[PDB]
Amino acid sequence: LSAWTNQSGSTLYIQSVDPSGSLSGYYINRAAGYGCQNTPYPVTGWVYGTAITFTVLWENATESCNSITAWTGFYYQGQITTLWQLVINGSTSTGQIISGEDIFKPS
Amino acid sequence: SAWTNQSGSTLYIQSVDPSGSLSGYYINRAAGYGCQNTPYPVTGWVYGTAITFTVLWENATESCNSITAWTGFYYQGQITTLWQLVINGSTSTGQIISGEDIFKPS
Repeated sequence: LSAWTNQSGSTLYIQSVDPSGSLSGYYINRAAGYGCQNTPYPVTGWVYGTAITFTVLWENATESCNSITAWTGFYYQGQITTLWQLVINGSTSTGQIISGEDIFKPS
Repeated sequence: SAWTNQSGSTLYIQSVDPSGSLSGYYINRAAGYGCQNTPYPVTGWVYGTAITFTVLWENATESCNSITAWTGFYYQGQITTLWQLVINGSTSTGQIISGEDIFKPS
């Protein structure tokens, strides 16, 4: 499979991209200061030429962080540059949606 | 379940796995945009009131060479979301287009 590590040490493990552009994978979070680190969380999304989206549910057999992330970005010059948005369960305001930028390189 | 936003676009959720895995189609009716009136594939996650979904702007009818991802929550009978749209062949995060959609039941 096709592994991509960001500036924070987290890795996207792509298992499959169908001819439809449907992506399936798993993701290990190693970002400082976050729960749900060091264990697999499921991935879904889309691949369309150099454009990509993917989204991780922060629940697996062992740990839950009660939330989801969606990444949106693009493949250029051997890296996937992404903007991500993180929404917590029970949220009442878009002001509570946390955001940032991730750069993934092959690993 | 069907959800229509302020621009008249509808998210058609067909299933939610026990794992929270979301599957459906989406019909874009947003003025000024291509890929209107035809169903696009949806994947995503639900976690209590938290929702992400992503639409590939490719089908057999019309292609717009791009993908949108919505991140949002269910609150007071509506889904409030921020979305990000990335175009095939992009070279800067400046080319990513963004906004807010509010979805109510249809």
